[PDB]
This record gives sequence, structure tokens and C-alpha cells, in this order.
Amino acid sequence: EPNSTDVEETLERIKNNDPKLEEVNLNNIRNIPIPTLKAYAEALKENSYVKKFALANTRADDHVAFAIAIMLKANKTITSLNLDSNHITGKGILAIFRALLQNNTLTELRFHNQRHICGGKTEMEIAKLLKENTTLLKLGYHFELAGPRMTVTNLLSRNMDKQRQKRLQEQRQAQ
Ligand code: NI
Ligand code: NI
Ligand code: NI
Ligand code: NI
Ligand code: NI
Ligand code: NI
Ligand code: NI
Ligand code: NI
Ligand code: NI
Repeated sequence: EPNSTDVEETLERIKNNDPKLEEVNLNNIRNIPIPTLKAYAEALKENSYVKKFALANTRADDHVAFAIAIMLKANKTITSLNLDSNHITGKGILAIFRALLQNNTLTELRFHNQRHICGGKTEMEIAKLLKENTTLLKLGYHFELAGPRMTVTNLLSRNMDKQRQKRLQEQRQAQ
């Protein structure tokens, strides 16, 4: 259904900060140039209306992951990011988790089913990095190592608890 037409036009709309574009979905669109995927990331940096960005199954690679990481350090709007079924490696994934040190607005990240498998050292490091982020509530990924898997689940439950705590101590103290 969507195609290179929509891809160029939607990108313009992002750059223009169109208030009516709250969701960008590129899922399953083939033959998007890597630099076009990068441009999406670059445009989204200062976009104030896009809440969800989904690029699943676009052949996005680490260059795309790096571009997205940069954008994540700046963007205060996107709450849900879908990277499933792409060519992102553990490097691209670490860059994103390092970016999340600087991001308190993204609550859902999913990278299921990458064609290049993450690696244990990367899973161990994701868990270490996630400790420093208190706003991510959902991580779409299935861990190979039982240890990082447990730690990440506990961290996500923690973050869920931290968000209720913040809201409650706002409501309580605002009387
Ligand atoms: Ni879809
Ligand atoms: Ni493929
Ligand atoms: Ni590349
Ligand atoms: Ni390169
Ligand atoms: Ni690949
Ligand atoms: Ni997975
Ligand atoms: Ni999975
Ligand atoms: Ni292939
Ligand atoms: Ni499971």
C-alpha cells in the first residue's frame, strides 16, 4: 500500500512539523534508501508531534540505529519506537541504549528478530545501561542469557513503579 511516494511526502511533513502527523509507520516498506531512513531520524529530532515511529522490516542497519540514537538524545515527543525485523547489530542497539541515558520520554522500544544476533556481551551491557533509565516501560526483545533477562524485567517493573510514584507524589503534594 504505501510506497516511495508516501515516504518522500511523509518526510516533508515531519520536517514541517505537521501537527496532524502523530504516527509515522514505515513497516514492511522495502527499498527505502538507508540515507532516507537516516533523514527520517534527523527530521524527527525537533519534530514535536510524532508520538510513534515504526520502521520494522525496512532493512534498517547500524547507520540507521546511530542516526536514531542521536535523535533520541534530542526528541522529547516519541514514546514508542519499533525497529523489529531489521539488520541492526548489537552496536546499533548499544548506541540506542546509551542514547536512553539522555532520554526520559520513550516508554516503548522493540527490536525483535534482527537478522544479526545481538550477542551475550551486548545483552549484559543493555541491562547495565537500562539501570540508569527510569522511564522505559516496555522492551521488545527476547534475551538469550537468563541473567540480563531477569534484570531487565525487574528494571522495567521498577520503572513502572517509579512512574506511579512520581505521579502519586505529584498528585499528593499538589493537594
Ligand atoms: Ni503494521
Ligand atoms: Ni531481509
Ligand atoms: Ni550502512
Ligand atoms: Ni558506513
Ligand atoms: Ni544485514
Ligand atoms: Ni527478539
Ligand atoms: Ni523477540
Ligand atoms: Ni538477507
Ligand atoms: Ni520470554
